[PDB]
Amino acid sequence: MKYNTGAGTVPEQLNVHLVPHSHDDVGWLKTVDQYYVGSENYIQEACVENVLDSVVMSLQRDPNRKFVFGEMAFFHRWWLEQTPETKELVRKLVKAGQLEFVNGGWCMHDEATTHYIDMIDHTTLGHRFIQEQFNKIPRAGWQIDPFGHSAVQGYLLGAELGFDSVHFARIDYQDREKRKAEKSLEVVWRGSKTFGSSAQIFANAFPGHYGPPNGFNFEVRNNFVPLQDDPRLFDTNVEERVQNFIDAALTQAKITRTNHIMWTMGDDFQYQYAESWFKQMDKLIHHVNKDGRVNALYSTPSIYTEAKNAANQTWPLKIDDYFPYADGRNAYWTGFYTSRSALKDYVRMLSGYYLATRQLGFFAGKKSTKYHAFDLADALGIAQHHDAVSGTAKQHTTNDYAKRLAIGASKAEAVVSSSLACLTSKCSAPASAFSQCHLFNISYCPPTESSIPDDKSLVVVVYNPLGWSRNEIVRIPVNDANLVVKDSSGNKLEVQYVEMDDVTANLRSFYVKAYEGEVPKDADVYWSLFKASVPPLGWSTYFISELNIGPGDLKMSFSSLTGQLKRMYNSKTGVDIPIQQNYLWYESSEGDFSDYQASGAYIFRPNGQPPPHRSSVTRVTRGPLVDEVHQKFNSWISQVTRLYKDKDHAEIEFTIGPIPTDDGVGKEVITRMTSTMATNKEFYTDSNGRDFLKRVRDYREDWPLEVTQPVAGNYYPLNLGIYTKDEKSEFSVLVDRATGGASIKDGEVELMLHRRTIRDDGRGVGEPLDEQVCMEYTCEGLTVRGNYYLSIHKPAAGSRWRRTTGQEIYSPMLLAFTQENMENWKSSHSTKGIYMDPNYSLPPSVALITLEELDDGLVLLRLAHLYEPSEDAEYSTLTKVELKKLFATQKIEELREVSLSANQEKSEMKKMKWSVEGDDFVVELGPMEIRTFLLQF
Amino acid sequence: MKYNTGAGTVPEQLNVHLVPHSHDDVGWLKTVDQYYVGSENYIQEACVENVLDSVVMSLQRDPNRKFVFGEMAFFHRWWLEQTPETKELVRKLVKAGQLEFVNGGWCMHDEATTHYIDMIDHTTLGHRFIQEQFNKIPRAGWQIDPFGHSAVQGYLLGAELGFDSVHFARIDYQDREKRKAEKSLEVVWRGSKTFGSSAQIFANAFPGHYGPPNGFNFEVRNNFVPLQDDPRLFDTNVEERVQNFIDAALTQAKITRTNHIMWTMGDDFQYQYAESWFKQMDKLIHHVNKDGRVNALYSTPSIYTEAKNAANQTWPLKIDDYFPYADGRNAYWTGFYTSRSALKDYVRMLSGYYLATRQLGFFAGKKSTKYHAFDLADALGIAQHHDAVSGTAKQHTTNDYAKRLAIGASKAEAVVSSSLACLTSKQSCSAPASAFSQCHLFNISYCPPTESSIPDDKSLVVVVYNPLGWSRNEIVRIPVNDANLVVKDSSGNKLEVQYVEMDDVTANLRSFYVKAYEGEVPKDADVYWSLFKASVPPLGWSTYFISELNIGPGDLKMSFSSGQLKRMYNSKTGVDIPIQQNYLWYESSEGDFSDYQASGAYIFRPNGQPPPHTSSVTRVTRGPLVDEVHQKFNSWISQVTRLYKDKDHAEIEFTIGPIPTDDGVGKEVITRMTSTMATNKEFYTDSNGRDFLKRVRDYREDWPLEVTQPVAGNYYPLNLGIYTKDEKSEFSVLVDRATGGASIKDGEVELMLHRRTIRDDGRGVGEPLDEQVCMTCEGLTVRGNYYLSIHKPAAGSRWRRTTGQEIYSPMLLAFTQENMENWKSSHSTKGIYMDPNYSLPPSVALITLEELDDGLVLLRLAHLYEPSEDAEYSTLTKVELKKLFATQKIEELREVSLSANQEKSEMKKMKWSVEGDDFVVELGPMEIRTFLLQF
Ligand SMILES: *[C@@H]1O[C@H](CO)[C@@H](O[C@@H]2O[C@H](CO)[C@@H](O[C@@H]3O[C@H](CO[C@H]4O[C@H](CO[C@H]5O[C@H](CO)[C@@H](O)[C@H](O)[C@@H]5O[C@H]5O[C@H](CO)[C@@H](O)[C@H](O)[C@@H]5O)[C@@H](O)[C@H](O[C@H]5O[C@H](CO)[C@@H](O)[C@H](O)[C@@H]5O[C@H]5O[C@H](CO)[C@@H](O)[C@H](O)[C@@H]5O)[C@@H]4O)[C@@H](O)[C@H](O[C@H]4O[C@H](CO)[C@@H](O)[C@H](O)[C@@H]4O[C@H]4O[C@H](CO)[C@@H](O)[C@H](O)[C@@H]4O[C@H]4O[C@H](CO)[C@@H](O)[C@H](O)[C@@H]4O)[C@@H]3O)[C@H](O)[C@H]2NC(C)=O)[C@H](O)[C@H]1NC(C)=O
Ligand SMILES: *[C@@H]1O[C@H](CO)[C@@H](O[C@@H]2O[C@H](CO)[C@@H](O)[C@H](O)[C@H]2NC(C)=O)[C@H](O)[C@H]1NC(C)=O
Ligand SMILES: [Zn+2]
Ligand SMILES: [Zn+2]
Repeated sequence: MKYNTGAGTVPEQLNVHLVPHSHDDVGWLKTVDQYYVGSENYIQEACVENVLDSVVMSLQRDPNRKFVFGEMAFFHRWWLEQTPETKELVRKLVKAGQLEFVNGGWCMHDEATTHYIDMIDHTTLGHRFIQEQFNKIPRAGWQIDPFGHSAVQGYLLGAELGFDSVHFARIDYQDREKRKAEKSLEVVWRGSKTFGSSAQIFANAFPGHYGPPNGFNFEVRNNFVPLQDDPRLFDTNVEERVQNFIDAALTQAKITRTNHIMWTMGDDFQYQYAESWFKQMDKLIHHVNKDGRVNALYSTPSIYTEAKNAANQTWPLKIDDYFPYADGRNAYWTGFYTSRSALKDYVRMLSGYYLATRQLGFFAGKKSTKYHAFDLADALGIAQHHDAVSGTAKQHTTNDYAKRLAIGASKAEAVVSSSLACLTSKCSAPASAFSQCHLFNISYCPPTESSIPDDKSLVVVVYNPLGWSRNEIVRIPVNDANLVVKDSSGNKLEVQYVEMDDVTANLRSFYVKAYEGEVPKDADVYWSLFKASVPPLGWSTYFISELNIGPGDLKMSFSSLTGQLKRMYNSKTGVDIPIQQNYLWYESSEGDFSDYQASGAYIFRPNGQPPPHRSSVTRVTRGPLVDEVHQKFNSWISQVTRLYKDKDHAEIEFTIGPIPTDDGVGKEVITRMTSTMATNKEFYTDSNGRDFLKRVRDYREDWPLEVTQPVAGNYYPLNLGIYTKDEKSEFSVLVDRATGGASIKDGEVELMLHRRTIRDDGRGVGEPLDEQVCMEYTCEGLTVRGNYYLSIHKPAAGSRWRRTTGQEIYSPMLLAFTQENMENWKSSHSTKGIYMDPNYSLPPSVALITLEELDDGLVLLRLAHLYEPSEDAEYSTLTKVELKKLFATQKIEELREVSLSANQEKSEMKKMKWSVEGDDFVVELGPMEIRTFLLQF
Repeated sequence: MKYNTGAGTVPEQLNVHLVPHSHDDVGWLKTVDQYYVGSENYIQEACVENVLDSVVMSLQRDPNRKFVFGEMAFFHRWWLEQTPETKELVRKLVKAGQLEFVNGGWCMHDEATTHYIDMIDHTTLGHRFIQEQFNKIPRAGWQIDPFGHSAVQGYLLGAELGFDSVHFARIDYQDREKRKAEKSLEVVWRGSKTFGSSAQIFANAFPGHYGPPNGFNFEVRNNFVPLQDDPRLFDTNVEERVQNFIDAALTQAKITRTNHIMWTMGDDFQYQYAESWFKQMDKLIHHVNKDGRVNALYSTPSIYTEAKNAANQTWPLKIDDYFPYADGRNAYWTGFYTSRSALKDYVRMLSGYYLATRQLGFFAGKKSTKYHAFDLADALGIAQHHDAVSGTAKQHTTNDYAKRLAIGASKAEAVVSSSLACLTSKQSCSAPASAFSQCHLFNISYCPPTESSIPDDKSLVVVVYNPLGWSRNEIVRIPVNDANLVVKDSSGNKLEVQYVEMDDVTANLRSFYVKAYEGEVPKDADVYWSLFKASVPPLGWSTYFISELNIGPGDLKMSFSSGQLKRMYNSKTGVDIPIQQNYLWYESSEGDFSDYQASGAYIFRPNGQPPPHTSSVTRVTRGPLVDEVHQKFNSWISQVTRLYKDKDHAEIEFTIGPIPTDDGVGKEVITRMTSTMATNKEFYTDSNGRDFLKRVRDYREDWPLEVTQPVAGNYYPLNLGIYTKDEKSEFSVLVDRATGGASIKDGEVELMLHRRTIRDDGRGVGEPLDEQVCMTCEGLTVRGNYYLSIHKPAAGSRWRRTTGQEIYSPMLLAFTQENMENWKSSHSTKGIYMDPNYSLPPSVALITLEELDDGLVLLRLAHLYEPSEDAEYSTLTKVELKKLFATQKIEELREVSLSANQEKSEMKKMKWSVEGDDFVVELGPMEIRTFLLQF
């Protein structure tokens, strides 16, 4: 028989847009490559190679069929294995619109724990491949699975990508009930207070899930009811299946606006045998349309969106974001804002390093390796997946993520070392030219711990990947107490020696072996500190050879008894608050009689009894470069509070772990900073590191909140920081990794820093969050170390500290080490230098977030304005960058402004119109703008 | 990557022949149509449409890939749904050898409980379709799942089909161990004592199962190890999988002759997503061959056999058959020789009816409907499947089989009625199906056309059609309510009649079963049976008009006590044996301390207790047409022993059921005939109704039997009968349906007639054999006949063959009520389609006569006798086709292969080295000859 599969939409009927899809997690229960090749099916039945193999075969059979695919990490692995004939067929299918890419990033990223730079990076990696191979520009965002949604997702990784729509299944369960009653599941979303309706997007929250209606999952070997329409066979059932379809459509139509609804015909790793789905949908389209009561068609989320836009219809407005997400009264998905803190820091650390690596590679003329096997672009792109950096994957998968990142990091280190060798010489240089250290956090740096030969110095090359001037304390572990530090002009520098401590020494013994395989040499005896001063986008070289604290304007007071913070004050600016800082933990709920929901990798459900709260100072240190207060809170919680020279903030280094759980009680550890500030239930948290959103305790803008979790319901994901304010003071906290934050009482701010549960939370990963480090065999709970940064300012002056320090935290100095005689080094190498015009800086409002060599001589460049319109009187203004002065040693031959993911000419982007309820080479940038360019030299 | 998938065989290496396949049962746990469309997957995950869909897609991708498909019932359903473009692609794939048909019958038939006529019929149905669509002749037989194997399967449904080989997984578990040790899994099999090496076949018993080696099942969503050969991905494992492959190959090579082994790369309903399998096989062929230690290739069973034949090798000989089959110590698969007796009888009845239907349709010029939806050809072909007539399907599937047969039977009944109305009319086709009425529930006394009153001036007209090519006299026995009826022949003479009174057992059956079968309660049980002797020419009709203690009317006499049988003797021939007949039942094992195995639909495992025992005469009847003894053995077992006029045998009618199981004891019911004949552990049973094979109690020719089941291991499948003999007597028993039979003690013969168990036997059907009828449910009751006689040595074979054919092909009765003189005025009361006075020789049966498409007529003649059997009839003979078709003129005649897909003269045979080595149709013993005719 011939089936009428070419149906389109019809004006006077309900139209059911059938959208075939396969939700393909880039790692979760299995690793990425296991998901691809289909191995380890006893863990989960899933093979992406089958999905792409069989979808292509099924699309070829009938030109009216469609399918949407998203995750280029999988698509690219598949593409490279395909014959020239299959590639030709795919080009034909894509050109005809049978295979449409939605999202099109390397992965479907989490929106809570990801930084906007990494979001842009992997989205560009996928989009460039799609543009190059198929001359296609994705128009529909696909966020069907991520656990809540960010403002930046709507306007920046939505509107500004050129997407007309974004689609997602998960919103708060109370919000969903209201949105069904209001028919407000579909909205026009304006995620930027700054850009408003100029960066808006059609946002489609599905009624329930991203699967088909009940009885319309057609995966091979499932117990579905086939449509039997052959009269030569027993038990035809055409009428029954058509009525099944109509019934489900009419139910959806009652909670949806216009005469178009969308069915997401697919689920996790479905379409292993695509024809099993396409057979039934062929028959349903045919027989439903013969019946004619409703209308069915093969469709895509962009065809659906075009239909919704063409309807004469006015749409509800959405502002701000969809955080936090809860799918039940005791199930707030705010635990994963912190889950796997060590992986989250690893991602953030490598993201900064990768930004500097790409700068240096460009300046040194190194060629792109973005699509080579195991490149850092692949590993960091994968790491953005909504089970990866979010921390909601199985342990073995998580280990695989870190293995991939380590491989990419090792390749980046060689690029950085070889580029610095060419660039400082007065590119072919071997990676052996410089050594580098990434284990300063546990005091492990062989290049600086090693004895310096006679008539030689330790050469320290310091590279600054910011477009700003920067001074900064260099802090290296050494074994000689009588070292002299000279700058490049021969001046001896003021140094400070800091003694090794026992907490770090025990970390060093355990973790160096865990990471490298064997025990290191003795815990070095000192840290040597000195202040480096480095040009923007450039380097300097240094030669090394044989109760109250605060060396600058900011001061802290501590109890001499329970050595806890009591006060912060700035002498020069005259801000002064009594403030206490302590460590607590919530006990993880394991459920009860009325609700068995446990706390786990996704969900934070505390017991509801007050968080368990004998600290002592074990050291006070004073010196010209740092004042430090070592605090011991218990045997597994220790902290060093550091006030460094010329730093307008305190650096609070935490060390948490092993979290003891032999007592059978999960523990989720917070730092809490308590003041008497009249914060009036308000607190501010960032969106993917950009806009700050005003959060209000126990309040929701879009629905009348029923309070069920007075703590977990007030946690928000941080990637830059959290701040509060009253009439007199602004209290700001910046993080060094994705972190959950909240204000549970007025004047009080807390960060959740580490979590270990005994139970799984029943959302599919099947594992308690029980991170352990092992060795014969000596296993213990994981220990995390990091910094948070706190400061005080007068109203309207904290903004510039948050933006400036946030960028310095993101992009620290890079240190490169070698041992050579100073005289001979100076005679063969430039010791100070700049790739920009000498004496040029980017404006303090701007950051160079992308500088990267692509194929040919194409260079990708992105500049971001860091401030929102009312943040800083001086910096929240129009500014300019002189690209000629950015690129002093070269001459720009062509400049082309492009879309954020660089797959469109900027001037050719067009926007849909919506009716919404309630309605020289100098680059200018206004607040929050990001501009993207392709250059030729 | 490009994979090197085009490998052939290489001479100096072990060759692994990868044969992709999907074992698709034509009904079993789901119905045929559920298996096809993929519904009810909660019962079993299985969709044949996906198999053919995805296999065609995978073969199209790479011309070196191959796949073999068997069951045309499924292929034909799929074919009718395909587009022109898909049909052309299949034609290309078949023409290229990528898709090869193995077996090619409508199904893969059971070999135990099937009749050779039905095996030929469904096989011709599939082979004609394959030949017509693709111009292909299958060369490899495919019996991978049937539960043991028959002699007729080897020589007739193998060699005589033109197959060079036949392949199967199941043989006896003791026999398999010896064959592994002797490397005699593969043999040259000569299943015919008569034809020997002239009808031989290469028989390949697989090492264990028809699946892949462990770790080489690649079905979508299974937990196999994919071969990961991309170095851009983690965890490449090429070397490991190549070694996995080599290891499995070496193990099989240790028990196989030559440098060629075969992997059956598939299983039940596999290849739902074919590419999952072909991806792995592509990679294995490529990397195994790059490795070079062994050689792998896409192959088929016929390519494999060709390599076995080209090898320098002598092969062990196989004679006779592979029955019975056991897969373990207490697991003889001999229960299904009886299981579902009522379905087995239904199949056998409809087979004989369908033979007569095709005769009459040809004579009346009716058009062929063989490939029409729900035709009897489809229903009877499906019924031969190795879970269908064998009785080993689920109950719901079993009901579906019977539903389909009933649809086909209704269609054939209309063909028979319309055809007879045209053919008996004086001016001879337009006649309506309403012209005649017909009755198929005589067994429960239900025949409205004869029970109803006859109007005045009218007679009950009885047309009697005889589908045998022999003259036949037989007793017509119809249920009537009038005691003063007269029966006149066509000349007007009154015939001798005998009235038999209704009995309570049959009346109790009638009320229940008519309502069950027809949906409505019938009128009062009829008061009498009217009996008269009819005499009909061969392939012709006669017309009759109806209006207003020692027994035996003939030579054969039987003695009973005043109620058990005690003696049979024939005064005229001089045979005389004391013989007792009784009913017993084995108690079904439910497992014991040594072995959990239970008796079930497949496996007969009796309890180890001796069979419990049952008795009184309820009626003795004497008359000129029949003497009868009615016997009640218990409340659920009764019998009528009947000695009819001019019948050289007694006809024993059994009625068994409901078998009571509320006591928790399953029961397997036998009739046992006990004599003092010195049978010396020997007894003879037929092969699919044809050759008789000599069975020896507790003895196996091919291996030294370790006796573990002294009863179940001696059961054999019957489709014609069982007999014994000594120096003085020959004792013969003929069945009316597939039945299990045995001789457990010398001079003793038993039939298993009905079985009801409380447990399943753990071979996959998941159901106790617990048949019930409902409206109110009770265990199923079966009624039927077995036939016994006694003869001098060397003259019982004549009775076996003659009576066997008469049982298979009884008269057809057609009724109408009209005035006798009026009927004779517009109808011929006598007729014959052959020449007047022409008869087929007594040794020959017309087993096929049917109109095909266009003017094409298919004819088959069988010589019924083996060389040893009858001095007069085991001889060369001839049929004159000009006299066979008196009414017509032969324009064209071609002799063809048995399944009519090859010209006979063009068939070629492989040569093997075997250890130990006018239109007149002549027929030698056991020959079957097949012709295509045009008129
Ligand atoms: C003696 O001899 C004989 C010979 O002759 C033998 O044998 C027998 O025979 C007979 C005849 O004669 C037969 O009968 C037949 O049968 C068939 C079959 O049956 C079976 O099956 C069925 C079906 O089944 C199915 O279905 C159901 C429902 O659903 C179920 O249940 C089952 O299970 C199955 O299922 C499956 O399949 C399906 C598909 O197919 C699917 O769907 C599903 O899912 C699954 O899978 C059934 O039903 C039945 O049952 C019944 O019966 C029984 C007994 O047998 C009982 O037990 C039961 O209970 C029942 O009964 C009840 O019910 C009913 C009904 O309601 C009532 O009536 C009663 O009363 C009671 O209550 C069985 O099981 C059949 O088919 C047939 O039938 C037919 O025919 C009649 C007359 O003849 C009538 O009545 C009916 O109705 C029918 O009709 C139809 O068809 C025809 C043709 O055939 C035509 O013509 C007509 O027209 C009609 O049609 C049309 O219409 C319809 C209506 O509806 C429709 O359907 C359509 O569409 C068309 O259009 C008959 O019955 C028998 O079988 C035999 N047997 C054996 C065992 O085989 C004997 O045996 C002897 N006896 C001594 C020896 O004793
Ligand atoms: C099969 O193999 C046998 C074993 O070698 C071959 O027989 C040998 O071949 C020649 C005779 O043709 C002589 O050199 C040997 O005396 C033979 N030996 C035996 C034991 O026969 C045989 O030629 C091969 N081919 C065939 C068709 O038999
Ligand atoms: Zn997901
Ligand atoms: Zn089978």
